[PDB]
Parts: sequence; structure tokens; C-alpha cells
Amino acid sequence: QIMEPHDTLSPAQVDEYRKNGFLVQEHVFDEEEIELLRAEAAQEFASGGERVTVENTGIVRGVHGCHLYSEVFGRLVRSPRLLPIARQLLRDDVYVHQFKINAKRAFKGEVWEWHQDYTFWHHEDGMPAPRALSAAIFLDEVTEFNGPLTFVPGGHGSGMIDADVKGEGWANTLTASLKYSLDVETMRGLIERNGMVAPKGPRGSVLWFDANIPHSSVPNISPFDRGLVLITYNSVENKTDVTRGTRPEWLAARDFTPLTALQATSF
Ligand SMILES: O=C(O)CCC(=O)C(=O)O
Ligand code: PRO
Ligand SMILES: [Fe+3]
Repeated sequence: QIMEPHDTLSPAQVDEYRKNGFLVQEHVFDEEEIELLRAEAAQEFASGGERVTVENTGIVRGVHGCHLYSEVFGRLVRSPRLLPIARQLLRDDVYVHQFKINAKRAFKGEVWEWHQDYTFWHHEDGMPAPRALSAAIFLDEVTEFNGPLTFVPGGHGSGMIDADVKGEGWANTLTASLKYSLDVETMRGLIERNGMVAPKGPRGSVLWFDANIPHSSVPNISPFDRGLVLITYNSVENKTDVTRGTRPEWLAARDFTPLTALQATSF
């Protein structure tokens, strides 16, 4: 049987990723593949227990660490459409630091405050450097009006930015109101210098973005959902210092075994 040979990014695509801190590949997965991922996401929301977050409404907001519990999601992170590019960009073997599905229901979502993901991973999880990235799979078309991820392009180039801390514990690392949000003034400067961009794309697209790029999103006023599957790949050399870790495995992985690609089988 045959998997399609590993595809990697072009030099131009790599350059664009390093400069901007994000990159969209359209139509990586087809509709049937997206429907399978959507059905598995629904199962995870229903059966995820303590791994599930909820929104004012008690409506499901997020589920975490699904690659450890779902055979489908365990295979997805090894996909030949994903793993080769993560290896290319991080210039290493890689593993999954974090996995989450963020629902942003039609008419329903919440405001994710400005943040850098690395700030959490560094301070909560002991990630020593920002040699990590996230792949966001669009389960639905992402538009202007359904609460797209919004970035400051080039905003990753200064590194970790000083952030207000709010409360001990980790409960508020997954909430609308975030543990590390960005100085109102620091953001103004960044945006005045670099601007703001919300990448769009059809269902089945993949949005790659740097661990350190500032991002945000608003509620969904469209009649259409905005499901994102977010896979955070980390360089194996950049494995986190488990002695400085504070969160469970379904938020911050502790098995640093290098991922290998999915091969074709008869089942
Ligand atoms: O789903 C969103 O709009 C925000 C996701 C995010 O930035 C995060 O979970 O860190
Ligand atoms: O706590 C975490 O790791 C994720 C990434 C930043 C927001 N929540
Ligand atoms: Fe984030």
C-alpha cells in the first residue's frame, strides 16, 4: 500500500514562516477527513471529563490531551501531512507538547486575550526555549466573522514579553481571562510597529504558528462554527524540564519519544 511521499515547505514558505511567525497551507485535509476529525472531536468533548473546559453559558469550550486518549488523534499527530513539516521547521525530531480542540460555536464564542503561548510553556511547564510551534487544523472555514486567530506579524522576534501574572495554580491557563496577558501598552507599541493579521482559509487548511507569536481572537457572530484542532510540536532537544513542571500530562507531555510517521497498513 502507499502513503503519499512526505511533502515539506518550500524555501519561500519557510522564509515567510520565520518572518511572519505564521503560515497557512490550504486544503491539507479533505471534507471526509475533516468530518472524521469533527466526529472524534465531539466524542472527546462528551467523554473527556476533567480534560474538558466550558464557557457564561457552560457551553463546551475546549478539550485537551486527546492524542493520549484517542487512536484517531494519536495517528493524526504522526500524519505525513504534518510531522515532516514540524521536523523541518524545528530542525529536529519532534514530539507533542500539547494538544487541544478549541470550539468557537456559531454566535457563541469568547474573547481570548492577547498572549504568547511560550510564556505559559516556559513558566508553567519548564520549556527552556521557544523552539516549538502549533499546527491549527480548520474544521470549518475561517473567515473575518467567526473569531479567527489574530496575530502580530513578526511579533515573535523580540522573544518572551513581560506579562501580568494573575493567580497561582493553572486553572486560568485555559480560560477567557488568562494567567499571562500582555501589557496594554506593550501591545499598542507592537501593533503600531507590526500591525495585526487574521489569516483566513477553507476547511481542511492548516495554520502553522510560532510558540512566541502574539495572538488573540474574538467571539463568533457568524451562524457557522469555528472548530480548531491545535497540535503543539516541540523539538526533542527542547524537551521540557519535568522537574520544573506544574501541570498534568494532558496539558504538558512528559514522554519525549521522537514521533515517527504513519505508514500504510491494510487496516
Ligand atoms: O481558539 C482560539 O481562538 C485561541 C486559542 C489559543 O490561543 C490557545 O488556546 O492558546
Ligand atoms: O495553557 C496553555 O498552555 C495554553 C496555551 C496558552 C493558553 N493556554
Ligand atoms: Fe494561544
